[PDB]
Amino acid sequence: KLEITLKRSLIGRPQPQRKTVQALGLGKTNSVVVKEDNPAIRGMITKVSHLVDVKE
RNA sequence: UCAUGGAGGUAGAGCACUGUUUGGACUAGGGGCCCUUCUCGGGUUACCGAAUUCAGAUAAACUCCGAAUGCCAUGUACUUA
Ligand SMILES: [Mg+2]
Ligand SMILES: [Mg+2]
Repeated sequence: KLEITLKRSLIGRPQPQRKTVQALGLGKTNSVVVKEDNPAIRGMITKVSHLVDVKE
């Protein structure tokens, strides 16, 4: 598993990034999510790594 | 989002066509000095010169090529509304 925290804002960020975030299950900043380590999920990571911190 | 399959001819690159073009080889032909002379045909001139050909450049309306992305979808994948 891995822990996904939303540290940057979505304001000024394109809707693809926003939708990736909402699909990860994130809302407000400094919000935490715990997910599996599927490559599907790692793709959402690698599309929004600039907004996110990942822990395992 | 991941995987998979696809249309598509952009960026770039390239010259395989089309145009634009540089240098060289080489020339139909035009101009002159003429030899002549029914100026017929030659000596021919680097004074030009269609084209042809070798190498090298160029292209929104050129393409032998050709991505990233984006798009169409499929899935049981994994989240989410
Ligand atoms: Mg170009
Ligand atoms: Mg073009």
